[PDB]
Amino acid sequence: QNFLSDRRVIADIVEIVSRTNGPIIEIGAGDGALTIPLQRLARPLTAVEVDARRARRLAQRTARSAPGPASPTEVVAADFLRYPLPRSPHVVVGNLPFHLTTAILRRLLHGPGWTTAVLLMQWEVARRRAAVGGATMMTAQWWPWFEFGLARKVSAASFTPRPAVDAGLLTITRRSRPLVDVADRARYQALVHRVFTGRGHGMAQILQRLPTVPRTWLRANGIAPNSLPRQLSAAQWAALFEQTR
Repeated sequence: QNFLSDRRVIADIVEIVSRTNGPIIEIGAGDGALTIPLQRLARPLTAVEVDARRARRLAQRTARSAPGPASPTEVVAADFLRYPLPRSPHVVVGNLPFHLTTAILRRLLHGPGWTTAVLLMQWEVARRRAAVGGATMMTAQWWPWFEFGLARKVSAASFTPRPAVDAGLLTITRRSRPLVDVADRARYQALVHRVFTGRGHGMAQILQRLPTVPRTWLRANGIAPNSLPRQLSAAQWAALFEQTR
């Protein structure tokens, strides 16, 4: 949709991806703005492009710049939302269509194997996922399993055609030691939803009006009674879940 035309952003993404290890899967491969540079990292690479005609053209481009038939990126003409991710370690890299960002993020967050994701998306979504100015409900809902980092802002002028809003480069890393067991994910995410939408002014007031916490719990866990849900850390949410489960 909005193809990346700024080579400096390509350099920045390749720099981040170069510090990771293992196979790479790229979403929204387009004409190969990131695929060709990632292929030069000499690691196994799969490039996913939903437009079959464009994917056929990309397969010719990757093959031409590859060492040769004996040594080789796999180009897949598929919708990433239907693409089965391997259960083995890999890194995901993508330039996401802005209207599909939340759906692709949910697909990845529920998916297996990937240890790092490097994703280009809307600046406002990337800021919220990385908890800039505080966490949002969706960020806190996934924090026991993943960490999020805002690598850089990317102007709408870095794409052709230009999108209506600016973009952000977001990194996501799968925690090797989850803070909450994956089997308790639904119950954990429901608790987070309940606190972010509960009535009351400050954590002390919100936790009193919920159907689940000792009077001494907040301050014992380093939480100011007037604090907002967006100010809690991942460890504090995991401790609240352990307390109310």
